Amino acid sequence: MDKKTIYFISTGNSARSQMAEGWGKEILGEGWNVYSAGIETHGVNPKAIEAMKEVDIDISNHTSDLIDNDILKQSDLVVTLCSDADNNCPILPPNVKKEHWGFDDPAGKEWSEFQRVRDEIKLAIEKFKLR
Ligand SMILES: [K+]
Repeated sequence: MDKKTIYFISTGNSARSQMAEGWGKEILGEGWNVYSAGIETHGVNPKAIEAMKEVDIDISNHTSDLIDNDILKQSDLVVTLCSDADNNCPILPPNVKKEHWGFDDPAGKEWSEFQRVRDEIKLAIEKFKLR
């Protein structure tokens, strides 16, 4: 069986979706291709990079990207991480499944908020893998 595709979408492909891609690559790497995008691109949040560094994952090489139609069409699962993404997610192909795993926006907050969200995302992806 060929690897499946999971697409994490958020508001600015800066924190939540970047950490989800980071965790996804490691946790789901054997059976999935992992991508992330945002309704807008704010670049990779510095605190999100620091947060992943604490768990020995480098996401400073990630890119902040807008939603790509080609990736959507080939996605097995699209996961929206916030209301903005969920409400503004472009129309998906009829056969593509979509789920909303909401996480708080750590933007403008202390280091600790990124640590908290980082780990809530980790748990969600770990559970997903064991479905
Ligand atoms: K990306």
